Amino acid sequence: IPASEQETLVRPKPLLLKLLKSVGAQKDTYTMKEVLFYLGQYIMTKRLYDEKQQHIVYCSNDLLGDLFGVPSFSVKEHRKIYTMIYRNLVVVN
Ligand SMILES: CC(C)(C)CN1C[C@@H](N)[C@H](c2cccc(Cl)c2)[C@]12C(=O)Nc1cc(Cl)ccc12
Repeated sequence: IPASEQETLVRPKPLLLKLLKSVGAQKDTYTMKEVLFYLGQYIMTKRLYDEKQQHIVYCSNDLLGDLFGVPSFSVKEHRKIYTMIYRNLVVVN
């Protein structure tokens, strides 16, 4: 994953915007850095992740599961996480 991906400007779709607004998000255009931070905050706030769980996020009965279309995912699979996030936004250029 190149460093530049973090600077990508994005407009989240309604479901993702709903999720972001729960952890402070105020805006309609974000950087991918912001989106990844607010998602991370959402995950740790809802205890969907822990280091004793083999690096897995459990989102089966949660908004995040509906957004991503999976009951769970590994935090090590970075490219797959970007793909899941991209289905819920539109890039700005
Ligand atoms: C899981 C937790 C430790 C709470 C947060 N992790 C730690 C980072 N290594 C990871 C991450 C950072 C940047 C890009 C990616 Cl692809 C993944 C990240 C994160 O910072 N945001 C975010 C969002 C989602 Cl949906 C999944 C995983 C993450």
